Amino acid sequence: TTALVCDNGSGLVKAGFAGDDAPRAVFPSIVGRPDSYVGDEAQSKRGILTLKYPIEHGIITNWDDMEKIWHHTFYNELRVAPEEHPTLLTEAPLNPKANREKMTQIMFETFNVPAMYVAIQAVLSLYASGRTTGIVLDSGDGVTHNVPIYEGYALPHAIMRLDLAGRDLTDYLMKILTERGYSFVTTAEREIVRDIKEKLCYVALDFENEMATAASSSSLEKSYELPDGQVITIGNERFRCPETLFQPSFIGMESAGIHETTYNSIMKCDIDIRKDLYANNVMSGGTTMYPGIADRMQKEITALAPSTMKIKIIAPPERKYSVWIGGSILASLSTFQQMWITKQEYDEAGPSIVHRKCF
Ligand SMILES: CO[C@H]([C@H](C)/C=C/N(C)CO)[C@@H](C)C(=O)CC[C@H](C)[C@H](C[C@@H]1OC(=O)C[C@@H](O[C@H](N)O)C[C@H](C)C[C@H](O)[C@H](C)[C@@H](OC)c2coc(n2)-c2coc(n2)-c2coc(n2)/C=C/C[C@H](OC)[C@H]1C)OC
Ligand SMILES: Nc1ncnc2c1ncn2[C@@H]1O[C@H](COP(=O)(O)OP(=O)(O)OP(=O)(O)O)[C@@H](O)[C@H]1O
Ligand SMILES: [Ca+2]
Repeated sequence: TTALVCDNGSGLVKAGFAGDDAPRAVFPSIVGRPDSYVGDEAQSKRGILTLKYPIEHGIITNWDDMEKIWHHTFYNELRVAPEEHPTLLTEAPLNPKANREKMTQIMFETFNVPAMYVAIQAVLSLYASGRTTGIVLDSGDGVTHNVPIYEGYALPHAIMRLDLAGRDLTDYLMKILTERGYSFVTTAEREIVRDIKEKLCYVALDFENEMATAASSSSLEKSYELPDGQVITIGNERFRCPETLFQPSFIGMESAGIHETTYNSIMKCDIDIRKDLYANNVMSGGTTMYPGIADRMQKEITALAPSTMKIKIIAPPERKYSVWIGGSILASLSTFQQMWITKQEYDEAGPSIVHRKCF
């Protein structure tokens, strides 16, 4: 009867049981066809399968394939009967109301859960840091958000979204390396470049200075052993790739960078709470894992913020799993149990009960 927590991401599903300290199931958010394969099944049968991604920039957009992902989660990964477990699902900031209603309809009508809830991902990450007030930078495979939160609740009018995250950074590195004369095209090759990104990339504190260092010495060069044993060496690509988060123009996007969106979000909030936001900037998601990113954010926010405001960037080491962990905590609390949408409540009112019980 333990509650389930399923954190639905653009790139990865993280799922498990409330009270656990990490998700037991982490698998790609992919459905593959030459009947259909889900997750690891679809990844380790490379090439001959075309892939669909049911979650696009954080939002569920292919509902039938999303049902396959949920089926795979319950039955293949966790080995549970959904009808025996309250289930907490996560959603993106600013998820449409009709989307949350559809998630609810599916959980009750398709999976026959006894109870469910939908929580905002960035909010859960803040909780996982021990806070109810702060501003989260959540950046994953598909989307980046800035979400200011006060006394446990997101401030929707101040949320910012950037459709630039980990997959765009992998694609950019792939482009750079393809131009330098390497062959990286297939989905197996995408996996290699993702790995190079994750192992060798970092955020420069000062991008101009770092470009000058790389132009004058070999001290920033790092090597990477490909799957056949041949070696690739990169230098300034290491920091040019994630610099895109700060300078989206690198991939031809007109948007403000993540430091500017963070500041703009704080400036949309009541002046009386900004001190608390500046002192509680929490990073969440895999794309915040780059070495150097917290220090860079600290500098850039300091440049924009009023003088002497204490700026604090919190970068939890567990931040690849922060959203999930926040859900695990929330769903375990005694005070939360009154908050579940029960099947009875859903029968009484319908799927639109979700607006009165969730955000
Ligand atoms: C009830 O919800 C309301 C409101 C109605 C809902 C609003 N929305 C959803 C809005 O969108 C909301 C305002 C609110 O109260 C949310 C509260 C937050 C979930 C959260 C609650 C507190 O919860 C907390 O403050 C969370 C923090 O605990 C501590 N005690 O500070 C987490 C840590 C700092 C880090 C981890 O220990 C670390 C990451 C790691 O440690 C080994 C770890 C990984 O998994 C976990 N820990 C884990 C999984 O389950 C648990 N931990 C768990 C299960 O229950 C507990 N912990 C209980 C902890 C006691 C805490 O008090 C100190 C707990 C009350 O506070 C930030
Ligand atoms: N060490 C790392 N350095 C840089 N990027 C990383 C690292 N580890 C993981 N990533 C990237 O994090 C992304 C996955 O993060 P996460 O699980 O938070 O995203 P998601 O929830 O699937 O997506 P979204 O939140 O955008 O919908 C991938 O793009 C992955 O390459
Ligand atoms: Ca996510």
